[PDB]
Amino acid sequence: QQINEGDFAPDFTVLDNDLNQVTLADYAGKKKLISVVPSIDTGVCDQQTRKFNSDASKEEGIVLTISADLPFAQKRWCASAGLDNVITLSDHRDLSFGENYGVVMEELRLLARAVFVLDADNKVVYKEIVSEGTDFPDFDAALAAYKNI
Amino acid sequence: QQINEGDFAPDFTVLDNDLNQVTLADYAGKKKLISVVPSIDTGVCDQQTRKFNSDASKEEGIVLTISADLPFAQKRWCASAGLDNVITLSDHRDLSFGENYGVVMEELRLLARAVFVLDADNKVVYKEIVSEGTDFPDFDAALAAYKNI
Repeated sequence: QQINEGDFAPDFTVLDNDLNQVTLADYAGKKKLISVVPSIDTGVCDQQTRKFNSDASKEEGIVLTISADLPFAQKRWCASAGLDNVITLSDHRDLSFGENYGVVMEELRLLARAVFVLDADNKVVYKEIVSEGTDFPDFDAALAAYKNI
Repeated sequence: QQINEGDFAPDFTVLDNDLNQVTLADYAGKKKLISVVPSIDTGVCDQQTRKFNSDASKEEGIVLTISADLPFAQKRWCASAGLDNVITLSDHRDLSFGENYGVVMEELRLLARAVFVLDADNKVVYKEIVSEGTDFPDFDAALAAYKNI
């Protein structure tokens, strides 16, 4: 479905690294920067995940990384990066998040590179679906929208 | 839906680590030991993959590891293991292999731990689906069936 800035963000069901079900309500009351990647096991998506996590204030809100990687890959990625403060969530089972946010690459069954910023009421205050041929998402614009809440 | 010993091996379409499509015909004329795992990023499935690849003679035939891991996870796994001869194939897009061979855990969208041994005519000469609550596949029985072809 198509996400528009100003709308309230739809809910979704994804899996954390321990296979617990996670929904948007698990981060109630917080602003969210949602960084969506095709796979954390590719270099550009690795860099995108690290930069949003290091540059966003995590005492201010939450940075979620969502992909169709299996939970097992996301857990192993965090361990190899040596990072215990990074949230990774897996949309592999149902593409609940991908379908609700309009970011499924259907022929690949992977999620498109994308960034959403939600305020603490889950109003969508920023959206980028990264265009083809673009090197990286606009980190600064997304970080500014997240910081401005 | 159900493959039994004495049945013929179904076709499948899966992805190699470079996202090329791979089918049963790519292994024509060889016998096959097909090791199916929920995820190569879990220690038990890592052990199962290493054991079948080390113990099976690879110039009598082919050892295939098939799972719903993304190709990127399988590619990284082979690189980090320093294992450039180990074939891993991803069923993530379609569950083509899992559905054809009756080994999808539908509630998880992961493949059940299982072993199929195919002779060079693609007769299934041995099959095990590891029951829940059993520690490991019967490596010795599967390897003996493969050696005896």
